[PDB]
Amino acid sequence: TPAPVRYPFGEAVRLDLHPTYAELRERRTLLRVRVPHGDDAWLVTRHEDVRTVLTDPRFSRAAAAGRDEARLTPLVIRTSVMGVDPPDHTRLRRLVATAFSRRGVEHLRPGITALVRRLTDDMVGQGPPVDLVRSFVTPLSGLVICDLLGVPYADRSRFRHWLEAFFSITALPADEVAVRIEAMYGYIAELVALRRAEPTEDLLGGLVRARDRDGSCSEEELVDLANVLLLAGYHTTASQLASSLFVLLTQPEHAELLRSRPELAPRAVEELLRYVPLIAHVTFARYATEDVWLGGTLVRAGEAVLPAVPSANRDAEVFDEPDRLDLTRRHNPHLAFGHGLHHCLGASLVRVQMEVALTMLLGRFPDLALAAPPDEVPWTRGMQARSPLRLPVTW
Ligand code: HEM
Ligand SMILES: CN[C@@H](Cc1ccccc1)C(=O)N[C@H](CO)Cc1c[nH]c2ccccc12
Repeated sequence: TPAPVRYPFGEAVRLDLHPTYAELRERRTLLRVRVPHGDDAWLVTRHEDVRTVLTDPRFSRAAAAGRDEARLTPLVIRTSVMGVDPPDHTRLRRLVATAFSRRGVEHLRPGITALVRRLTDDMVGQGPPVDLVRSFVTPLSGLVICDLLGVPYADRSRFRHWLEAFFSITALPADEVAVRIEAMYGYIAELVALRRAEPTEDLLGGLVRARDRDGSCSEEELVDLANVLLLAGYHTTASQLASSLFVLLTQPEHAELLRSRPELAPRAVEELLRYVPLIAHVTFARYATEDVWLGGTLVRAGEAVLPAVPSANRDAEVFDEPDRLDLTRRHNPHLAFGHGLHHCLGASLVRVQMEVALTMLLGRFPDLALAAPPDEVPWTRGMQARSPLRLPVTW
């Protein structure tokens, strides 16, 4: 194999993609790389190629649990349904699929709408400037994931310390990663226990009933599944909505487009998912289980592949002018939610939260503008997802 290049190519800066990704797409080759932790891997960068590795059966995600997973984090993270192949993946997803369907999530829109109203009610009285990350983006995603799952949002003062340890690359040392992670796995266990004595009318309550009277999941599958849903809803969604708000407030000709044309919103939400590079670098690695050829490379059974999803979302062979934001694109086959088997489970819930919050922010602050130069806005350094630390605005 070729000499392995360091990966990452550098810290992810704001929302800029490193130039090597585009050259790799043009080269039509995988790149053998050397990551901060785990085995070496092949970096995958073309929309066509990232689709193959995300979902082809010959590329396994279970096979990486019996390995020191190529990865960017110090510790291997438990990814629940995201770390298993079928039939374990089937068995487990079916337990949460109906709650996260488009029809299932449509019922949450009246209350998501009303929260966005109560949150925007408060910027009005508070007055500029407002930190949109603190006063809006985090209360919205944080209160909508906790109310669906059953986690007390009023418990955020203890478990949002622990959520950062799952997303750290260089922000925390590995000993502080290991300890916050077990703090979280013991807070989840607290909640599972409080519901065998006191059944709840929430997603966690229904998962505990599902392990107890059906045995449809082991107890660590139970606690992992619930650990991962609050991971994704409380922080991954806030990152994307905080970064989409950066893209509109710094390219303010697109905020003016969508504000004058709110019917664009479902298209505007999709393109903001294609165009924002939410994943700092790569998604979860897969290991070949037999020999697959792609990207001018015979990947042998047992080798890793790292899918660089943000790069696939700029593939000129799929997206006309992929580096220009076009909030009005009609067909958007982006991979910002994954592809095939592991396609993002809260897809519909991210969309609804994003349609509502963008429509009302733009509708209700028609001259909303950043209260700093775009480059004076601070960004998450060392983290697995990209996000602005604060987002001061005025109107
Ligand atoms: C803007 C916010 C989000 C983004 C960008 C996002 C992105 C993704 C992506 C790209 C994948 C596929 C990963 C891969 O194959 O490597 C994925 C899988 C998944 N996502 Fe998220 N997600 C978001 C919010 C959420 C929310 C709110 C939930 C649940 C409450 C969620 C739960 C999941 C689950 C459970 C999986 C694994 C599904 C399976 O393995 O069948 N995500 N997500
Ligand atoms: C290489 N995973 C990185 C990058 C990433 C990948 C996908 C989405 C967002 C960000 C990460 O931050 N992963 C975070 C932090 O561990 C956890 C996570 C994100 N999506 C998940 C789905 C199921 C279980 C866990 C997760």
